[PDB]
Amino acid sequence: VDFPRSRLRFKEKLGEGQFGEVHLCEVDSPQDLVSPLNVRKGHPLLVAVKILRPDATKNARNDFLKEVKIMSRLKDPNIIRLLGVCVQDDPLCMITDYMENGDLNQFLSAHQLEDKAAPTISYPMLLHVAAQIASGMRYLATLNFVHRDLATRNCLVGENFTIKIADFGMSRNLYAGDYYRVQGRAVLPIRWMAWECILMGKFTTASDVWAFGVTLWEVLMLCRAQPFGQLTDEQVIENAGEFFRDQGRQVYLSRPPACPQGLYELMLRCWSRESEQRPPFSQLHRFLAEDALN
Ligand SMILES: O=C(c1ccc2[nH]ncc2c1)N1CCC2(CC1)C(=O)N(Cc1nc(C3CC3)no1)CN2c1ccccc1
Repeated sequence: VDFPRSRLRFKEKLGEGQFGEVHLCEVDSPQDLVSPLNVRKGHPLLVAVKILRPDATKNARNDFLKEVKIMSRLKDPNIIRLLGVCVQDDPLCMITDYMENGDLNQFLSAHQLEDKAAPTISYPMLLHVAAQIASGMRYLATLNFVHRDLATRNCLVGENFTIKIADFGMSRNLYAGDYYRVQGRAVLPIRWMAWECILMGKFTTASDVWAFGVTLWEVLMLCRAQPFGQLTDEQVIENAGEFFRDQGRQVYLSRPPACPQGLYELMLRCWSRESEQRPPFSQLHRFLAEDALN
């Protein structure tokens, strides 16, 4: 059942993509449509809508139709959700919740750790942000779904520090420095990648755990610094080789200022050479949710 396209009212542009756009839209007369949405009375219902340009290539339309298939199965509080589609006619549309605070890298960058002595954020809230990401990945693991590009730039933030995992792709200018590009090869977020992904292209739930470790390091750094930021792309790839050789010469991300040694030891577990020794997301969530409880 197509969402009624006529009820979508443009407001502003959230994203310029290569073959489409993401727009912020209001939903005209929202009460008629509620079954999958929830709207407070007398307030504007805002949604994000990904629209395929109606003259986009056949390749682009194919990729869009597959993304609809993938999005359709995602049903978890910490993964973005498909509210509806308009695909029986053109332009093809997907609809999702509006997350008013944008991506998590930009959001956290504007905050400082609160000073007990005295926009800020507390240590327990940082853990709450991290645990929501772990819960989202826990869900994806039960689907045997491998993300392949977990990073704070790919998470969205709503009200009250709620987090949802997304996947923007790798084309945004703002994050060009986070990807390694070689002609004729896949574009690769090497600073977030397990050693076996870099050397063999093997992406698994276990390499998603490695990437979660880096993502947790980002959060505890308040997104103030790039992983391995003082090293070149070449040195990061060479480091992957040192994990393989296993002669004690591989290096790790350092402990953030806001990060206690216990939590750092969890990050190091996420970066275990052997993929089967890395913790499952069910245990990562538990650790982080306990600590954030008090
Ligand atoms: O530009 C934005 C954006 C910016 C600011 C915003 N604030 N509030 C909302 C919002 C949206 N994007 C984020 C959402 C987006 C398009 C890019 C996306 O990363 N998609 C692919 C995807 N795959 C997965 C699976 C791994 C879980 N999750 O997402 C699909 N997806 C999307 C967007 C709109 C409707 C339907 C899908």
